[PDB]
This record gives sequence, structure tokens and C-alpha cells, in this order.
Amino acid sequence: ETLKLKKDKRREAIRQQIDSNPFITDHELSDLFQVSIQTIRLDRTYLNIPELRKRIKLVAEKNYDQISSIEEQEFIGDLIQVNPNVKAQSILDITSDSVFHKTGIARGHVLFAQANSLCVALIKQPTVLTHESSIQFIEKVKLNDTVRAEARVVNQTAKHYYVEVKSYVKHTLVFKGNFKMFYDKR
Amino acid sequence: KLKKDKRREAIRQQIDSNPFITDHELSDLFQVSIQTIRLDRTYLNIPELRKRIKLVAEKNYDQISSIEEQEFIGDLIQVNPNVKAQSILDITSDSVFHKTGIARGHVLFAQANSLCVALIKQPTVLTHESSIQFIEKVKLNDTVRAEARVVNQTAKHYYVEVKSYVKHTLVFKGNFKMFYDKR
Amino acid sequence: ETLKLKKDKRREAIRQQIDSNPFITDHELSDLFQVSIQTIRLDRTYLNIPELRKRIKLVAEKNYDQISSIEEQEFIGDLIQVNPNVKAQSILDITSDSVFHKTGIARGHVLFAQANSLCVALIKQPTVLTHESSIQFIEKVKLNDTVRAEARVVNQTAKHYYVEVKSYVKHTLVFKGNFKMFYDKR
Amino acid sequence: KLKKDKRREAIRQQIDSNPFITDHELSDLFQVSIQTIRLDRTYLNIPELRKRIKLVAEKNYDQISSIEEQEFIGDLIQVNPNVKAQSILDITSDSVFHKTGIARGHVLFAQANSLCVALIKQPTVLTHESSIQFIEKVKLNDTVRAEARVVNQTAKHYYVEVKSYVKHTLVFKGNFKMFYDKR
DNA sequence: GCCAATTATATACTACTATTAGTACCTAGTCTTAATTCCG
DNA sequence: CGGAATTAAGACTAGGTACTAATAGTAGTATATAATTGGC
Repeated sequence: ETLKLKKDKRREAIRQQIDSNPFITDHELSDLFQVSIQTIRLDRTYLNIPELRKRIKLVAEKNYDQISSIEEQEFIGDLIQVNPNVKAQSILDITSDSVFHKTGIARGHVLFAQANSLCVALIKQPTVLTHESSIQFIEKVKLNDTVRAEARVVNQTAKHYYVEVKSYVKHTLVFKGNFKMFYDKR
Repeated sequence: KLKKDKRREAIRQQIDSNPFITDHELSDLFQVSIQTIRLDRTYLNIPELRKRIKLVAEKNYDQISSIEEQEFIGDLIQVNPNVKAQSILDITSDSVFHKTGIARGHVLFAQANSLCVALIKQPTVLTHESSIQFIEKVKLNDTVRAEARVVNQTAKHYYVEVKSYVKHTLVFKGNFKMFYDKR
Repeated sequence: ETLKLKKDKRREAIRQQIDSNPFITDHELSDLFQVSIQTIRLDRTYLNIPELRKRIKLVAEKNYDQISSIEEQEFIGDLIQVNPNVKAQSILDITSDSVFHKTGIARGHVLFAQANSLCVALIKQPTVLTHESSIQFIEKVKLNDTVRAEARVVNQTAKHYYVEVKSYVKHTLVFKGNFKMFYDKR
Repeated sequence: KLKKDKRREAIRQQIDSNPFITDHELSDLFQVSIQTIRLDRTYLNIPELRKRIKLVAEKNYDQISSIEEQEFIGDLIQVNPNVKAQSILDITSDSVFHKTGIARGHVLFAQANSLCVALIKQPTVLTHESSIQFIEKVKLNDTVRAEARVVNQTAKHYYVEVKSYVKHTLVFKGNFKMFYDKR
């Protein structure tokens, strides 16, 4: 009886569904939203969403052009700035998936993952591997916080790179980590 | 200039080099009818343009949530509250560096940290400090058996020692300072 | 029996027609463009043009809220800057309607109109009337030129304001005008 | 609290203060039925909302081209090429300052300048210099009779004297230096 | 001169676009007639 | 309890919105069957 979603609300829900799954057909959207295929076609038109085949092409073209490297995909956080073998900075927005549901505090491994990722990105060498790490959780990182991690090369031997990581939330040190990165010119 | 077999070998290479090519474009490029390309692609088991584009799109899609978005890392096998606990982690393609095939540093720490939170049976448990060592390189398809033991316990902290193995080979060692509160 | 205007071309022509006459109905547009009233409604939707009654309201609301004064409507050119009874500057884009069709040169009265208008705007007094003017057309103002007129109060008696107008096109003096503006504090 | 006549008086003033008001809004404000509001507007000769909004929109609309976008200013009466010419200009509401009711300075100059271009029978005619005087105030509904006479002619210029009248009363005097070219 | 290879031709498909048509409903009225209140 | 004032009820309108439905056309195929050419 009550079609819960009005014109504007339905269109935003359609917009989000197409993003979430570009491989969806107008027929499936019509069944999901309990609206005519003609309404779905009108909705995509107004929202400037192209047809299925055009969406699939754009997804394939991004992958074919090789936009966003393997290095970018397997990295925790967003890399902001890199000075090879000198200093690097990454950011990490703390989402509901990173916090303990009961407390709303970020899990230990979340902050270490960003820190370790930053070190591998910082060292411009063929083979880079973490050998040792000494970490400290100064303050509780809570939900919706954005962690600004900065890594600096403090020392460099013939076999290792010594990195100091300092992570902040609104210029408040929340994490400190010392990294022993093994490096090889092969 | 190109005979049946030679043309097909050039068609398969052209489609491999550009999957976005149409049968019409191939007809003009090879100076042959559209019906021939349809027969050629059939013999070479090459699907139509739209099916080719879909496969390209489908390949770099279906991304599994990265380690920071994961709750318990690994599979919890045994737990003796505030005593000893053990978890198993199968190293999949998602855990290794594509180039080297070696597990990422944070992958093994994630399993260790997760195991510590599971081991301490208290209302609020938080990691305060950790000192970790990567003894051996954990490679693809290895199964990491992590074992955590409570070594000390103060009024505010729990001291845990984690030892991770691949068969009977120590690959990881970690010391954990777990803060605990009975509130 | 071809319909000269395609989807995109028709929509631009519709947009311009509604801009030129907001009082137009969807029925007239359907007849003018030789398409169905439904296509017209679809076109306005995509172009984010509201219905007739909503358009008429917006026209009435602008007029009611006193947006653009009577003084601003009776003015030749666009008033850019005013320092009451000191210095003022107006702009005038030379359109096809301002030039002699054969030559492409602006008509004499066009430049004087902008100059005179600027003087009335410059003098902040209840009653302002032009009594005398001495003007000179230094260079030929052609089509598509933008005339930058600047008026300055050079003298002021008990009954008059003496204004010097200098009009330029890309920093080239094209017009010079001396104005004797009568003023009364009534 | 408000009787028939008193309510209508207040309704008339409310619609005058806000023409965008609906009959529904008036029914709630005056604590009376919509049918009554409809009867009130009828007796007060007030049209419906949509008709009221249209009249507001229509008033500040339908604008004629400003003097700078006009070719010949006035109506050309008589022309004796390169000798004497006369033009007539009826001073409409569009030519006067709304508040004073006096014709704008540029209106009378426009008629004068236009008359000079019409007077000189040459391929290219351009105003080079002009010295003008506004003797009397030209008001709304006056008809300006402008007469231009060629006083001198050089190899490059035509010297014209313009005298504009209302009734028989000199309101404008102008001296024009018109450049002329045979090519 | 045969058969394999190649082209022509005729049918259908999916997932659309662009356009036409048509329904129910909306606002803010109209115009009419009928019933029912206040108030003196 | 009367008539003037007021409200209620019913039937219509313009210029739409919002939605459903359906058609011709489209790309880039498919399936199958026939007819023609080219190569030894």
C-alpha cells in the first residue's frame, strides 16, 4: 500500500544501488524498488546514470588503462605525501568497521596496519620487509577520527632502514612506532 | 594475403591486445566478411565484445574488506580464559605482496593482536604496547598457528607472549601489553 | 518529413524560448516544436525548468521584493563603481543593435547615452538635470567592443556640478565629454 | 471578533500587504470558512492568487529597447538633402524620469544626432563633435519638433545647427560636427 | 569439377533510448445549490 | 423563531506532477540455412 520511498528518496537509493553494483539491470531495480521499469529508466536519466552496458564499459576501461596500481590497492590508508627514503604521510579515516562495536575505540591492528603500510611505501627499494617493530598506543583512537600517520627514516645500515612513525588525531599523538625494515637492492 | 589459420592467429592476438574491438572493426582490418570473424571467434573460443568487456570489468571488482575493517583475524581454535589461546590463519593471495608472495607485516600482527583480545576474559581490553619480531618469511598458502600465553598480570595490565608457527617453525614472536578494566 | 531539431538541440531551443517568455505554456511549446506535450514536460524536467505557475511566481517575487530599482532599469550600460559626487564608472557592451548595419560602427547617441546616464548616477542629489554638454568622438567604437566610461566631478557651484567623462575601449580614449549638471536639494 | 464589513476591510489590507497569500491562509488567520473568504474577495473585486501573482509579474515585464539599441530616434518629417531636415518625437513614459516626469538628457540628443545622420546624404556619416544646450525642461506628453540646418561644409566635415521646440518654445539647441566620406 | 571456405539473408535476442500516450492525483481555485448556524 | 450570514457538498477547471505503458528504433550480437566463390 504505502510505497515507503518517494521520488527523491527512491532516486538516491537507486543512485547508491548502482554505485554499489554497476552490473545491476533496470529489471532488477524495478523489482527491488517496486516501481515500473519506465520509472527506473526515468530515474537513471535524471541522475545522469548511463545504461548497464555503458557502466560495465567504464568499469572495464578503468581496469584496462591500469588506473590505481597494485601498490595502491594493498595499502592501509590514503598515501598523501612521499619523499623516497626520507619522510612519508598517510591518512586513515576510522569507520565503524575499524572500531570495537561496544566501546567505539579502534582495534590495535588497525593503527599498526597503517603504520607498517606507510613504511613499505617510504622505502624506495626492490625488496622491503618488516623485521622488527616496537609500537605504543598513547591515546584511544575513537570512531570518526582521522589518523594522520607520519613516518621518518632515522637511520640506515647496509641491510636495514630504521623508521619512526608518529600518528596523530587533530595534533594529539595517539600512536608511536619504531620499525626495522630490511632492504635488498635485488 | 592472410589464409584461414594465419588470419585467426592474428585475430586472437588483436582481440588480446584490444578486447574493446568490434567484429565490424576486425572485418575492415582483415578485409573479410563479418560472418567469418563470428566463425573465427567461435573456433578460437573468444566470446562476443559485450561478454569480453564484462570479464575485464569483473576481474578488477569483488574487493574483500582490508585487514583494518576485519574484527577477529584468523580462526580461533582453543581458549583458556586469561591463560592460553590459539588461532589458525591460512595465508591467502589477499594477505601476501603480489610481487614477492610473502605475507604483509600487519597480517601476522593482526592475528596476534586479535588472539590477545580473545584470550583476556575482561569487560574492556585494549592493546597499550607491543614488541614484535618477524623471524621467518611467511609465504603464500602457509597456515600460521599462533599461540598466546599470559606471562604476567598487574592491576591495570596483562602481559602476553605470542609465538606463531608454520608447521614446527617459529616465524613470529610478539610481546603484548594489554590494558584491562573490570568496569 | 524530418524534424530538423534533435533531442539536445530542441532542449536548448526550449530553454531559450522559456527564458525569452516565461509565460509560455507546455501546449504552445508542443505546437512550436512539433513534438508531444509529454516530450515538452520531459525536456523541462531535464533542463530543471519549473512549471508555468512556478515561473510566473518567480517573476512576480523578483518584482515584489524590489530586486532591481526603477533607476537601475532607466540606466544606459552597467554601473560598476560609484563614489557619490566624486568618481563613477559604467560599462557598455556594443551589440549589433548599437552599431550602423553597413559600417559596424556605434551610433553617436549610444556613447552619449552611457555618459549622460553615468553623470545622473554620479551626483547624489534629489533633482539632477543635464543643462549643457560638450562631447567629442576621438576614435570609432566598433561592434563587440566594451566601452569603459569614467566620470569625475571637476567642479561644483551652488546650482551646478561640472563632470568630465572619459570613455575607453582596451585603454584607448574613444570619447571625451564635459557635463554641466544642474542640482537642487529639493 | 471581526464582523462582515470589518473582516473584509482587514482581508483587503492583508491581500494588499501580501498578494502571495492563499485563501486557506486567510481562512486560518480570520477563523472563517474558505467559502466566506471566496465570497469576500468576490465582493471586494479581488481576483484569485494565480491571477494576482500574474498581474505582479506582468507589471515589471514587457520592456522596449533602450535608446542605445534604437536606430532612428523620432519620426522623420521632412528632408532636403545636405540643406534642412525636421523630425518629431512624442515624449512617452519610456523617455521621462519616472519620479520627475522630465525627459532624460540623452533622449533629446538622440533625436538631434539621428536627424543629422538623416540630413547628410553621403555614404559614410559619423558624429565627431557636439555642443548641446538644454534650454527648457521637456516634460511627459510633449512633442519635440527638432529642426537641423547645414551651416557650413568643409572637405572632411558638415557643420549642423539643431533647434528643438515644444509648441513654439526653444527647449534644445545643438551644434554638430559631422564627418563625411564619399567612399 | 569438387568440397572447404566464405559470404549472403533471414530470423531472433538483450538492454536499452527517444518518443508518444494516458491515467490518477494535485493545487487553488470556479460556480452552483443546499443546509445550517449566529444573532437580534 | 426569522433572514442574513456562513459553511457544507458536489461538480468542474488549467496546468501541471508522477507514474505506467507501449512503440520504433538501436548495437552488437546470436542461430541456422542457403547460396556462391577460390583454391587446389
